[PDB]
This record gives sequence, structure tokens and C-alpha cells, in this order.
Amino acid sequence: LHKEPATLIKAIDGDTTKLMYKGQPMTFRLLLVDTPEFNEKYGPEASAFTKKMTENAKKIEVEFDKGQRTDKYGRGLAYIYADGKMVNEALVRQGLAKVAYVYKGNNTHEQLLRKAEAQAKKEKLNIWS
Ligand SMILES: Cc1cn([C@H]2C[C@H](OP(=O)(O)O)[C@@H](COP(=O)(O)O)O2)c(=O)[nH]c1=O
Ligand SMILES: [Ca+2]
Repeated sequence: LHKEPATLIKAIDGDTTKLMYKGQPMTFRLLLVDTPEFNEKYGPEASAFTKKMTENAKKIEVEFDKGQRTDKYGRGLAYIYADGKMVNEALVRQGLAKVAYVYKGNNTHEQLLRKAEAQAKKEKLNIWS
């Protein structure tokens, strides 16, 4: 896989963001994770976490996987990086997202994220508290 440039347009919630990619506004949905909705327990915390990480970033990048690049809603499906650190993985490591929606052929970082989830669960963090 490879990283490509994007810039943040606006934060949305814990697992969706509005980015400009190849010069066009797109909503991205983070591959392989599920944050709580804002109206759910840890939803506000997840939204705040992804907002901080993406707004504070000097450099946002998107990394598509090998399979579909947009979902049925027209959201881009990618791994999102903020100054080289993957937002998807960070969310899972802090217990603010579960590994979820692992479809065959867009699951390159599955095991990295599962290892993070295991550490978050061992630490009884947030969703695992
Ligand atoms: C993460 C992800 C979600 N989706 C679709 C499946 C779910 O359909 P349904 O809307 O029919 O439940 C929805 C979950 O996204 P959200 O968690 O943002 O709601 O997004 C994909 O199709 N591919 C993906 O990789
Ligand atoms: Ca969600």
C-alpha cells in the first residue's frame, strides 16, 4: 500500500472525516474500525480524539487498501495518517474504537489493529473499562 496526500476540511466524528483528496472534498470512513456514534457512550470521546489528532496534524495522508475504495454511501475507505501515525490504529489502541467491518480484500492492517485492541482491552481502557 502507499500513502497519498490529503488535507483536512472538517472533522466529523470518531471514524469519519471530511478531507480534500486529489483536490475534491470527500467524506472518508476509517477502514477496519467502529467508534461509538456521538450519541453513544464514548462517542463524544472518540469524536474529540479523532478531531484533535487530525486538526493538530501538519500532514494528513490517506492509504487505500487493495479492494473497494468507496462504500455504498460514496465515503472513501482508507487508513488515515496524521504526521505518520495511523488514526485507525490509535483509536483502537486507546479503546475508543473496536476492530470491526473486516471485509476480505480490504484487510491489510487487520492484525496490527487487533494487536492494539488486545493491548487496550488488557489496560481496561475506555470501551473496555
Ligand atoms: C467500514 C465500512 C463500512 N461499510 C458500510 C457497512 C455498514 O452498512 P450499514 O449502513 O448498512 O450498516 C456501514 C457502517 O458504517 P458506520 O459505522 O459509519 O455506520 O458502512 C462498508 O461498506 N465498508 C467498510 O469498510
Ligand atoms: Ca460508527
